[PDB]
Amino acid sequence: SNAEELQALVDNIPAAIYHLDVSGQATIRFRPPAFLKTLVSEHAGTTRLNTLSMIHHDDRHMLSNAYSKLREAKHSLTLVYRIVTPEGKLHWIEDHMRSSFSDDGLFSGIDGILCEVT
Amino acid sequence: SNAEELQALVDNIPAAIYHLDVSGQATIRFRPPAFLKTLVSEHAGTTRLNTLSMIHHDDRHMLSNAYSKLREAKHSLTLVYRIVTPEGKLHWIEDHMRSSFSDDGLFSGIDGILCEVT
Repeated sequence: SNAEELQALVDNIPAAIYHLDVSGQATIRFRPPAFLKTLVSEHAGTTRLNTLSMIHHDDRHMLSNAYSKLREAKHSLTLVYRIVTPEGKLHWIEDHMRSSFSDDGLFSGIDGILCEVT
Repeated sequence: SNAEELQALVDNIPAAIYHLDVSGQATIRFRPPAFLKTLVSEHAGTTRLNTLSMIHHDDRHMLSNAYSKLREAKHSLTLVYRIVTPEGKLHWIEDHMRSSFSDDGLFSGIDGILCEVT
């Protein structure tokens, strides 16, 4: 898939941006893709993805339909939808999703890889 | 440079791994390169790079010499050195470093990009 390809590619690059401060402390710098720079939040020392509140209104029923499908069965799907940001920028998203389940057949969340289409 | 090339490449990939939990909360997953998996620490919700304590003993004077150079002048340098991990694994590192300074001509730390050589 257009997006799986991409990440299989990030996973092979053995590179890491770091910053070393004056006191000798090296901290790894993690940057989301540029377009995502403004679309994420800090919470509990973890990066949040605010992208779901941004789905274009005409793309919402589709997306939600896909969620129901994944919630009830172990699927992989690829979705394309638009998002509109706070600052009115429009982006086409390719979003690959994989459903997951607990040992007990319980739904345990979704693992995704998303990219901008251009 | 061997490593600058690499990251210029990560910076262009508009892909992001995320996890969406059962309560609707999407968190971006940040993974260091595999070899680095075991070589980083969690601290203050930020990832630490424990790689400097691992420099091979025969590579230490060199590296430290480079630090003195960067500390006194805005330089970019590329260093290659070995590290030995807790579990005795040996890795060749290419490490590109850029010196930085405060408005007042004060040394303000080092910005680097490092990769495994193979």
